[PDB]
Amino acid sequence: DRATKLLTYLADVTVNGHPEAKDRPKPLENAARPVVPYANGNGVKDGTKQLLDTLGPKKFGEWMRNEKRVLLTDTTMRDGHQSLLATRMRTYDIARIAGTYSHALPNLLSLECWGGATFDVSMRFLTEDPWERLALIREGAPNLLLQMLLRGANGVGYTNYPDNVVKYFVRQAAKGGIDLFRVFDCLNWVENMRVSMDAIAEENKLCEAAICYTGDILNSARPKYDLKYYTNLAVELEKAGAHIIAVKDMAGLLKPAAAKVLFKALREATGLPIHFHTHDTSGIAAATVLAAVEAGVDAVDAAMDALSGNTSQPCLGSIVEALSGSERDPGLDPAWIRRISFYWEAVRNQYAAFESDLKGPASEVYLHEMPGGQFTNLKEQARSLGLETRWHQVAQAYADANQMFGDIVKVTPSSKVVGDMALMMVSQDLTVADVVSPDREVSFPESVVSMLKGDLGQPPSGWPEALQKKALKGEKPYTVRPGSLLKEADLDAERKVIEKKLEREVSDFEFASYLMYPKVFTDFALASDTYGPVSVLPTPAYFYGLADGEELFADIEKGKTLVIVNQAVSATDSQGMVTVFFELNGQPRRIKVPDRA
Amino acid sequence: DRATKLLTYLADVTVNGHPEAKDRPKPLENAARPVVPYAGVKDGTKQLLDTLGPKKFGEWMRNEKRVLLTDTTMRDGHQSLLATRMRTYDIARIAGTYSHALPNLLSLECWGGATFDVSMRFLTEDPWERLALIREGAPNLLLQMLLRGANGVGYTNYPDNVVKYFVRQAAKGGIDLFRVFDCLNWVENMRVSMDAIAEENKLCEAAICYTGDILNSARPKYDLKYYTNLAVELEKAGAHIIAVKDMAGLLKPAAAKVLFKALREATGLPIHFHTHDTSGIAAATVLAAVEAGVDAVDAAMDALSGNTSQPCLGSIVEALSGSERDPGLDPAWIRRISFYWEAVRNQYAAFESDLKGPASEVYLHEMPGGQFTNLKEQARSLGLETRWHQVAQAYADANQMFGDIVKVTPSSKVVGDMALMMVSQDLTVADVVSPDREVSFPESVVSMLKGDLGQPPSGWPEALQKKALKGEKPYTVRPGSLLKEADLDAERKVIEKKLEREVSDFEFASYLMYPKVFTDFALASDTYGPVSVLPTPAYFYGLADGEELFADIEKGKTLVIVNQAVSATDSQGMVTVFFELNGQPRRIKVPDRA
Amino acid sequence: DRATKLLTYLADVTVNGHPEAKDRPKPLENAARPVVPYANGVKDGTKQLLDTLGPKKFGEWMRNEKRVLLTDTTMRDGHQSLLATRMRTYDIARIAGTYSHALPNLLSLECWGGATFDVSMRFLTEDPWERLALIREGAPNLLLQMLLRGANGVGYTNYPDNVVKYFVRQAAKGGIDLFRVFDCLNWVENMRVSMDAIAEENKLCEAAICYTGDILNSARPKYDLKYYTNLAVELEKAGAHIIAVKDMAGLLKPAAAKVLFKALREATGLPIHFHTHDTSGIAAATVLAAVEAGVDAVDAAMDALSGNTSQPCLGSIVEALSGSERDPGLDPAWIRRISFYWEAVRNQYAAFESDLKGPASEVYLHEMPGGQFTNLKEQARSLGLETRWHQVAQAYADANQMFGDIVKVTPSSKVVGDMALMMVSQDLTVADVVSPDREVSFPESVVSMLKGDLGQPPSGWPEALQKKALGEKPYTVRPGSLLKEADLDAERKVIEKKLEREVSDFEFASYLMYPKVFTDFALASDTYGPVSVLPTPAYFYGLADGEELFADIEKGKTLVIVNQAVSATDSQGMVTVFFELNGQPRRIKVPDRA
Ligand SMILES: [Cl-]
Ligand SMILES: [Cl-]
Ligand SMILES: [Mg+2]
Ligand SMILES: [Mg+2]
Ligand SMILES: [Mg+2]
Ligand SMILES: [Zn+2]
Ligand SMILES: [Zn+2]
Ligand SMILES: [Zn+2]
Repeated sequence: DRATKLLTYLADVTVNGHPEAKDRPKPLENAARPVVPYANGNGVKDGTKQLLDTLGPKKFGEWMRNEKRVLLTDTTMRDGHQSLLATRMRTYDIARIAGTYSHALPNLLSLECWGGATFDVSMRFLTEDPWERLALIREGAPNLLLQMLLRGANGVGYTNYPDNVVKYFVRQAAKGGIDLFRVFDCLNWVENMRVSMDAIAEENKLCEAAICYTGDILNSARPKYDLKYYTNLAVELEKAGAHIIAVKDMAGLLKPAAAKVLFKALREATGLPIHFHTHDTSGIAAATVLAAVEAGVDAVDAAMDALSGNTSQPCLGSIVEALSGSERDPGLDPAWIRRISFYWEAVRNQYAAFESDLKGPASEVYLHEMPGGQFTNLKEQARSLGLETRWHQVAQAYADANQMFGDIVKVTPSSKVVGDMALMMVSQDLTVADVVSPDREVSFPESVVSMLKGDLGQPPSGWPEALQKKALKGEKPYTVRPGSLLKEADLDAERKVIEKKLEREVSDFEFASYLMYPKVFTDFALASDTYGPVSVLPTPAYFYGLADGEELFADIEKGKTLVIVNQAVSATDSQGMVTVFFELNGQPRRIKVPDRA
Repeated sequence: DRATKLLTYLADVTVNGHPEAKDRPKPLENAARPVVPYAGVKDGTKQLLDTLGPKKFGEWMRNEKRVLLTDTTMRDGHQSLLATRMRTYDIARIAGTYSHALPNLLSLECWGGATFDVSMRFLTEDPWERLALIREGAPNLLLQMLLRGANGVGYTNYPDNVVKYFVRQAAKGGIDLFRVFDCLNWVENMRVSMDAIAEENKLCEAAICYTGDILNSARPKYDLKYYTNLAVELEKAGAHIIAVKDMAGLLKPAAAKVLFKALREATGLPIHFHTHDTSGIAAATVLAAVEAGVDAVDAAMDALSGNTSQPCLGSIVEALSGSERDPGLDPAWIRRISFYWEAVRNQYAAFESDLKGPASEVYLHEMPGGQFTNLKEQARSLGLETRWHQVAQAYADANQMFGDIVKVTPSSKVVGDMALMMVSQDLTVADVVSPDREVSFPESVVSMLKGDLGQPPSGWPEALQKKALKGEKPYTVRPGSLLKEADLDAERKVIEKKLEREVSDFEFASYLMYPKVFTDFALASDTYGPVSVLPTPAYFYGLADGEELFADIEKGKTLVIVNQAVSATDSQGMVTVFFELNGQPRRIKVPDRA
Repeated sequence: DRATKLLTYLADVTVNGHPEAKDRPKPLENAARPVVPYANGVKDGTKQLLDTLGPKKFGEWMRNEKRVLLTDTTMRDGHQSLLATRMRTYDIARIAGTYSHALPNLLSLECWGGATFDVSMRFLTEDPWERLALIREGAPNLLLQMLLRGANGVGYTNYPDNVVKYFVRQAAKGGIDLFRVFDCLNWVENMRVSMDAIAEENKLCEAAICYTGDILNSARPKYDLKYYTNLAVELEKAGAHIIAVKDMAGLLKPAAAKVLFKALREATGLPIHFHTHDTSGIAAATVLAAVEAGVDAVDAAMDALSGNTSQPCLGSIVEALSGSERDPGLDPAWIRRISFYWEAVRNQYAAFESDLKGPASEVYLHEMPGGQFTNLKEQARSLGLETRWHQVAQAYADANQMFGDIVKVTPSSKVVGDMALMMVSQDLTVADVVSPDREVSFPESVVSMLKGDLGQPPSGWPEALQKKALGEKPYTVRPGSLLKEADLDAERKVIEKKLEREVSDFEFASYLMYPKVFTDFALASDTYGPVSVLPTPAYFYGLADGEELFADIEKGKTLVIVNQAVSATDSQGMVTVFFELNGQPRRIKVPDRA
């Protein structure tokens, strides 16, 4: 019966394709399966997880500060495929390598493996549960910290939520295995970060409060985001309970000369340790990372080679190689880094359907300031509206829209708003002058109206009045924390709603999912009752089913491995159904599914 | 009739396609054509060189505080990312834009390397015409080439007189700055080339090729002294500029700060840095080299940058913008030109590799940037795509077997040939050098160990040697000393009778270097004509039904050509294509080669 | 210019196929062009006798002639019955001259009238008069014979007297020598006019008696022997030169032939002429019984268009007679050569073949005319009925008795057809069609006949029927006496306006008969030219790529047309066809009708 459901999934995808893969490039036919590397046999060295359990978060930050070596965080399991493969990487490929990280790289600070877009995408597009994913990683890497990206008041969503929801979600994330919460607000508004940061601390976990980087601190024609802006924020966040401060350079804008100045000043403005995250869209972020290291930063993020570069993080193997033998040599075996990269390479070849057409570095990023994680999504959202051929007009409009909003931090979800505005400006051939024209009726996107009303918070100098008065068409804006206006979610009543929808009790984790993504979670749970635990399928089978005659090994459970053979597939019948003829462990099964064509 | 020959090309490729493109990826359909940006030109380095001469121009470079930039898009850039298939049409069309928009540039690397060969062999076009057109579009910038020293633009050592005659014509054809290197860094084998460039009163930039890791004490053959010594011996040889040629992108940042400081202390000549970005961090190295006072550096336009190419020009410039050493180049024009190169590049989709980004592995195999892609594909030909990571191990093993050597063109091609033989034939290094296993080497390897590409500082490993040349005596003198000085008077007669028409000195120089490729190119050019004036989508795929094509035969005549219809194949085997040339109809028969 | 119009047509059909052929079967790809037999080297014939003797005196000569006289129907009923009348002027006229030299003892060629008039214009884009003219030139020694539908002429409904008067007049100056005139219900008063118009044109009037039922069946006395001997008598006094028995459905059995023709000869002095169809598969017996009983003339089709719904086999009937007292004296080898020509001609018309396999005694149950049988089957395909065809044959017989047991022949047969088809489609019985409480909605064909428009049976239309089918009070008077005498100076103005031209009288006769069809035809002639001159493959499928074609625009002017290429469809929806016309290139545009 879990078998019957998996067979039903295999049949269906075998018969009808997968919607996400059906009209997109296919991997190569021969395709080496990814192979988990033989680990020698050495048992697992205590690492940062054991320390954190011993010291607690405050003393752990202090240990970070004091540590001479630079500490490394791998983003391959989260930001890496978010930025290069539309976040489509599956639990099957992610979980299987965790053990290897654990044995072979016991000195990593952490694995970035959760939050950001993975929460949503995992259910909506992958038909899998992000909590299963987290538990599997936890169990694979019990010596390393596991790290999520949490969007402050926007949780793992796109809009500000009631405080009690944000609090509950953080309670479940803790219980579920997150040790290190990198938490950020899209407008760098500390007031809108206080709820999350306190909730992370109440769970006695690491609150790594981020400052999003934008602009250029070494260009005095843009004083709004100068050195003081950043150092003052680090102080404000220390006062607010951070254990760690991050610099989240979401679009890869920090340049090397600026990192030398920025990190030296930061580490003079707070005693807290500093963690630097960047993207390699410019083709020079490895330089920026090395300068950060030379200037005393405590930790840096990087991605495995095979999922590094471009809009992803810069190359982990190559940064380690450059540091090797230096004073702050981080102590990681490069041969193992390259072996895990080789697994990642083979993994990634399976996701050909989700490759973008991005060819390499672009200094254009200094102009548009599109976060790495948005770049691709937005390019497609433009392809979508027939603007493929004017991508460079969209990047210019994005820069113009940014200035029109008064020069703001653009990261989820504020980047989406600037993205909508840019797309509209181009579709409709409107300049910013046109947009704010008294004489010119403009249908602003809902998200722009909503940002200008106050729903995403407050940029440090408020929203420009003229654009605002015109966007709002008379509705009054507000400048209070958006969560202070939201009715407190009635948790007991909400639980009952979804429990009736599903005719069963749900877990607290699942409720946290419902609270964040009610429709998406509902759809996923209903899909799960039909198809069973399809996350256990290897990736080609999940996206393409089984070829004629093909044999598949699946582990429904720890004992039980299902051997499944596709023996034949019928023509479509009068009732519009197709019958797939499987052998399950040498026994014949006929599974009927619809012809969805 | 210059038209008739062209139509014959457009009919032939329309019906049959182009062999280099028939079974590789097509571009998108709509395909934005590349647009030359809308714009007198400021004197730059060209005029300066003309004023000062090479020696004093090298000095002007040293004294110069700003870092000088060399753009490699027109040569290494597509060599490294597109098997060098970039066409004159797209290259010449942007030269003027460079000339007016980036007049501070030091130079354009736009010639030599694999372009001489590939231009004719795979693109049906004259590399000299390409040079002349670039000279005409960019009369204010230095044109730079890569010279393979005793190898010229080919894959083996030539007689001196053939080397001298070639350098004679390159300068006459418009080269100002010759980056010359020897593939095993043997100075005696450069002397001939560097003297010849001096004699034309052009800039000799003599390159020391980088390899290994100067900050790792367990590989000492390539220490710092080894670079500084070579610098000094090259100054003494009459260099105007010294280049560090990091052909595989091996120089790490910490290293660059030590190397460059020391080079500038060792010699007073300016220093020029070339590297590739296979590692993903070469921009860090380039910036460190600048902070250490390097006088000039190479980069490629964003759109043909990264991975096996040079690192990103726009971003490097941006990282420098406002600093003491700011190169003073307009980022908005950098971007405009990059957007052109991106549009251009989409037209070469057939030639992309499947390389997805940085690889720290380059520190293991030391494969040069502009080999990597090619050798990956030579392994898929020998059917070894499954075992690519074992090929790379062989290259590293082989390298060591050969005594640990500089792997650059053509020595790199030879470690390549040894590497792939060992994957296929399932062979170790201990089994490579073993007495009981008979093991036929590739010609290339036979050649190199007899001494045909010169001598590594140690000389070749004795046992590897006494097994490879099946008995024959190897030589340790300089290949050109033994090679007889070809009668240029005589070798000229043989090419002219083969063509039944007198050739130019430029053409003859293309004979000396590449007799059969040039010959094959020349007979193609009496059949098909000046194909190089055809836009690139037309060159590779012909004209679609209904389609309309503007072509400039000279600059005077513009031909307007419309493919109006195409018949089925007849009994005589021939297909007729119906054109409109400036409103008057034409029929062209072409064979069906299916 | 006429060349241009032809080019236009050839392009249009090459690009878009022909609506009559696109989704029907295609002849074999190799296809032997039909070949006109070379006649060894004209004896005057039956045409010269009629010019000499006059018609009354000519019927005498027929009568007294011992040998049986033969009429070949290959040109008319033959392809009307087997190929939906699609046979083209090009193929018909080409063989006339061969008949003329090879079979000079023939009585006549049935080559005009029937469905040819309609179909030549509507489906073949050609003039029936040009057709007649061409046959007249080719065979100035045989009588040309047409089928005239009395009051209906060449139409499907009764026309005004002066129109009929008119049409006959034109049909005579056009070359018809022998008119076989018949009324679809055998009503003589309604032949009156037609016959008085033929007589006044000093041509032959072969008044036809339609055969139905079975004279030797005591069970169905309505059509007994006196029914036919009295109709002869009456028709002689009406001025006939020849008495014809037209057995349109092939119902006359051989025993019935001995009796009918011995008796017909006793009743009138006029010579007799027998036409029958071979649906039963025994009609050749009926024709031979008829000969042995002294019938003066009989119809047969060339072997290759004989059998089934056509006439029986000319060659075999002649072979049957050869050497007997009534031997018709036709060379059998020439019959065969002409048949082989028609067999090649036939294969070009594959698209119009029925799937009729052969003999069917069912014809005695349903009495469908040879000519109808196939159309009515396609028509039952048209309405969804191939699965129940034998129920439709039962309906048709049942409807016949319902109308009171009548003569079924164009146009009365179309009427029974429509009725039968309805009766099935609605699962309606004879009882239900008739009963008081049952709202049947009758076809336009059914009301019109039972209102009087196609005339009167001997007994009248059944009372009950007419009352229900009608409200409109009926008419037992002769239709043409109620229809008004149309002013044909006025109507002539009408057509000459729409076509903005002086038309000839031939063409005016076509207008009067088929106003919309003639009009659509003339407009199309304007667009496309004399498409009738094209050979048949080309008319129906145009020209393959590279195919070379010869067409005789005038008689002294051959054109040479090559189709050399066909472009893809342009943004305007147009396709350009690239011709060579007499070595000079031509480009023709036509719509992509897809
Ligand atoms: Cl939702
Ligand atoms: Cl050659
Ligand atoms: Mg520290
Ligand atoms: Mg300098
Ligand atoms: Mg007689
Ligand atoms: Zn990120
Ligand atoms: Zn290079
Ligand atoms: Zn008939």
